[PDB]
Amino acid sequence: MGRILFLTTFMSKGNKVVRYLESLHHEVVICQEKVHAQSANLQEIDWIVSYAYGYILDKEIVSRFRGRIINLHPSLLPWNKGRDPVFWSVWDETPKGVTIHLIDEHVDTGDILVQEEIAFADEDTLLDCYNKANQAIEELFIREWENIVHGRIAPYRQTAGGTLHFKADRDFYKNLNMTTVRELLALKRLCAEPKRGEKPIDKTFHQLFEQQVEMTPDHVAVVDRGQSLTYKQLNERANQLAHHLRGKGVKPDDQVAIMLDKSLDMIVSILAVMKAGGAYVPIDPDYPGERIAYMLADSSAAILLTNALHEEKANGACDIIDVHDPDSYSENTNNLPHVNRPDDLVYVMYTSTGLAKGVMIEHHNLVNFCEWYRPYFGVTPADKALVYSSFSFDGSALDIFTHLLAGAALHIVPSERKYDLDALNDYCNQEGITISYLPTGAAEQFMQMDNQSFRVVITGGDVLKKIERNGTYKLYNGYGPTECTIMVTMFEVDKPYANIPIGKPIDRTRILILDEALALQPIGVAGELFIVGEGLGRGYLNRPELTAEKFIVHPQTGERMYRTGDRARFLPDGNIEFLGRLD
Repeated sequence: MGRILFLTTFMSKGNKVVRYLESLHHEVVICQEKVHAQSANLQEIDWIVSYAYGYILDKEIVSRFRGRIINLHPSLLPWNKGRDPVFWSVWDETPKGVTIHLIDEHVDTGDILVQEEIAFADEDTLLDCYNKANQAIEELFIREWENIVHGRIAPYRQTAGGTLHFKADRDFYKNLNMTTVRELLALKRLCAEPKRGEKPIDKTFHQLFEQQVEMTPDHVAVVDRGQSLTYKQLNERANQLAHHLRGKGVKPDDQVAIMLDKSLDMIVSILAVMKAGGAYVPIDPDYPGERIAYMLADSSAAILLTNALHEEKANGACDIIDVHDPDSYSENTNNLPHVNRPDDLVYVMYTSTGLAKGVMIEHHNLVNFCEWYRPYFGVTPADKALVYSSFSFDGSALDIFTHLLAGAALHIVPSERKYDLDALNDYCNQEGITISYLPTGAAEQFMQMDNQSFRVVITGGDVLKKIERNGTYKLYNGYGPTECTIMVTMFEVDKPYANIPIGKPIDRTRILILDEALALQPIGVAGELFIVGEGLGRGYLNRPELTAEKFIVHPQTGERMYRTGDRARFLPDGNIEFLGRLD
């Protein structure tokens, strides 16, 4: 009756479509390559029927066969034009269906001939959906072919709108072919881009702190032994030192070294550097003199805040400001004119397998963590927290910065009870300490101590393993590198686990579990843990090449991501599970 040209690249040679047409006594020429006008495949052809044909017909051919080029596209056009339609129908959660339509001079925009809705089960695999879709459209073609031949169908233009996808848009999702609709949509909710509406963080830390001072000015801010400062007292003293700092030339993104033991002078010095404009570089004086000399060298710090006691450990490296010389403090107690942006440096902390690298953290990094910490743990001015961790580690940033913006009171931990945790337990029961973060090592020990003051304890760092504790406080396990600011995930330990999970992401952060090719892994599959979002800092100071290696631009998405080097996987309940290092 007529010679039909069947164009396809993915479909086999014996589809129900081809065999049905042959049963109607049509010679079906099958071709799986791009063709031109001269092609012997176009000689004495009556109808062209395309079905998953991965090439574009020349405009010369579309005109000669106008009204005689039929296409089988397993989507509900205009939804999911282009490649991998069924997959994007599930992922983008569009209306699902199959369409037989005419061919325009563009991609799958020609007028429709016939169309019908299809349904995918929540348990079908995307391969199952691919097969159910192709079967449905093939049966439809067989049903409606006679109406198409005799030209009795009235073609209607496609609804406005839709979506379009190209061949490479699925590269990032290449490992998801055998996942279930359920499993796939869950992966979307966990790893999909942020929804519209969000705005950039617009506050620095000392902005939010100066705010908290005006709301609880007479509340206790920090306590060391018998002495204490209020928020107003702390703020005014920090201002007095900040004025002197900015006078000696401190400016945004400038580094200012602080070498002090835990004390009131430390909190004053930290806030003073911030309020002055710069970022503080903490140096624990108990470090070997070699690391100290190196930290001052790598850091561009021209100024060092320190005692007369530790003054000499610097060997005249920088202009020293004695925190005990009344000349280092101005008369002015007012808050300084703001000159900082959320993307300015707030602090620089080092980590060391090789040399120590200066991790740069910006205000917006710190602000995000604190603003998540307050409501997550329900912190209120009624609370009291320990300043336990060394102020050269990011754990101190948790102790100091989070609780200061909640209006709580900080309690300095001196040397005598840093390691003696039974004596520390007594201090907590006396002063009524309510919340604090202890590294995994020290947290496991405190479980043996009989405690009644704590309401929350947070741990992280090494692998948590012990859980049984005497007190009646909630235990929280968290995880995160100093490169992405303190922590990025948090778990409330409720029951014992052989492998305690590290929890779900905090505000404005996502965690992606990728393969070696940086492609998504289905939920439950192990892979390298990548961090994305507000937590990511600026990178390593004076290590641009190393920064590029660890702070990557993703090949497909193009989002900035941090390569942790850690092995993990998502559990069915959304909590992340640590699975050791990669090497």
